[PDB]
Amino acid sequence: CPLMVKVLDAVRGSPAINVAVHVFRKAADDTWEPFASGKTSESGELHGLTTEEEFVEGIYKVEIDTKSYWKALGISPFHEHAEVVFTANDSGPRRYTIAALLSPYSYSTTAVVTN
Amino acid sequence: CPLMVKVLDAVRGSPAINVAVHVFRKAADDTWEPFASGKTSESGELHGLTTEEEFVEGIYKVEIDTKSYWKALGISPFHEHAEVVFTANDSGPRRYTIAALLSPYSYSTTAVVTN
Amino acid sequence: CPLMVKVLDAVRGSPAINVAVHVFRKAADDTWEPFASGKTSESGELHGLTTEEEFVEGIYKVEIDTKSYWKALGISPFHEHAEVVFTANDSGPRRYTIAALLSPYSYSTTAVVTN
Amino acid sequence: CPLMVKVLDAVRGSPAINVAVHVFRKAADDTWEPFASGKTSESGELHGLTTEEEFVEGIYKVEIDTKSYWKALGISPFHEHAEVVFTANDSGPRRYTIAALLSPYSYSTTAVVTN
Ligand SMILES: O=Cc1ccc(Oc2ccc(Cl)cc2Cl)c(O)c1
Ligand SMILES: O=Cc1ccc(Oc2ccc(Cl)cc2Cl)c(O)c1
Repeated sequence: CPLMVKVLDAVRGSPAINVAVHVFRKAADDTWEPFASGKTSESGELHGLTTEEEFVEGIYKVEIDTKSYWKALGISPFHEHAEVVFTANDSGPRRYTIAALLSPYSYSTTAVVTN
Repeated sequence: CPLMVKVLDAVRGSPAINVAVHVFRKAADDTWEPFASGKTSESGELHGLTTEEEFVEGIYKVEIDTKSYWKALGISPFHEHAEVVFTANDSGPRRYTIAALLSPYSYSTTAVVTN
Repeated sequence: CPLMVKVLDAVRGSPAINVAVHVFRKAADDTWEPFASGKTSESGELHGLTTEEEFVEGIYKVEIDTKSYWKALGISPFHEHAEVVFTANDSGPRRYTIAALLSPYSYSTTAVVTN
Repeated sequence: CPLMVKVLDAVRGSPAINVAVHVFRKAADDTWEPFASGKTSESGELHGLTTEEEFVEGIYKVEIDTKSYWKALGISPFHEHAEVVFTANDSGPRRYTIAALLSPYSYSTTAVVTN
């Protein structure tokens, strides 16, 4: 697991469960191509997006479908989604955890790069 | 205006109006003594807490009464309050803005320090 | 001034000065077209991006060029940029402030929306 | 483990390792009494602070010694510490994770209350 996503809900003080997550990789023509996707588990985590073999250096976009998440709780959101865009590069052995904390009108995202 | 406090609501995407804020200063005897207090305005800002004469070097604690804010809005939040503790004016007089962003189970705080 | 952008530096506790910001608007053909751009001032704020006449209903993306900011400061950050995507003016014209707080491996963004 | 603390570093994009954490419980005379303490592990987590038997309802303060953490990395911090004050109450089975994301001049803390 070189790439993991973890989402928390700042209103309910809980993991954000069942949030759809789509990952894209930037192609040579500068369009985003689908790479990996899933929905966060009961722990608010999404594992198994990719493998070391398929997660080569390049530019990736992780889109967290926050608007749908809030609407399924009856709560009015501001953003369409939360987007995390970064260059993945091999400087050594490396796991990337993209973390996100959601409020209806605010979010934070952090990268935890380990090993 | 060497010390200003600004509070925003991450649920509503609005300034957090009428938030009580108490500032304390650590005394000679290691005790937290009352320094200044007030309530945020409609802009979510609290001005005029102190003057450059009375805001001497020291360790200060800005307590933002987040629980009272949320309960006045029918939300039962996690935290009693947000506390922000820092040494001030240790390299001469500066201007300090203490910002806080509030959600029911979460907050962030940042300090913007100028001159 | 229906759209304003404010950026702060969480490492230095200061406004994030000279940050490039590009705003796009989703077109009829589902494409991101250029809407407006600018650079933050010494207060970390970007004013005059648009006018109430030209800021119509639509889906907007505010891209904050965080990587360029950090690299100009000798820091090699994680993110390419901060992207903030939202529907605007769907319930009539409002005033939008998009705030961002930046660290090398992290950012938060909140929207304050008035009238 | 009813009470866990997890700390991340937003500058280094990594867990915050070896951060001292002191927990207090409010006594009847309104003073804070030491309750539990430790230092975050290589994962930035601190487990085993307490037990279900000893973590009764009451008001607790979790102080994260952020200033020492930053100084041991050569980086100038603003806060003395990060403080999280909350009422622990039994509404059902409940684990509390106090999470914190640190920057030199900013921090966020969230409560994740599960089970
Ligand atoms: O973006 C801000 C942010 C994102 C996530 C957070 O909680 C975690 C995030 C990642 C990991 Cl590995 C562990 C924890 Cl507890 C957090 O406190 C702040
Ligand atoms: O995530 C975005 C964000 C934006 C602002 C914040 O507090 C402030 C910090 C500096 C200034 Cl000038 C104004 C404010 Cl409201 C903050 O804590 C987070």
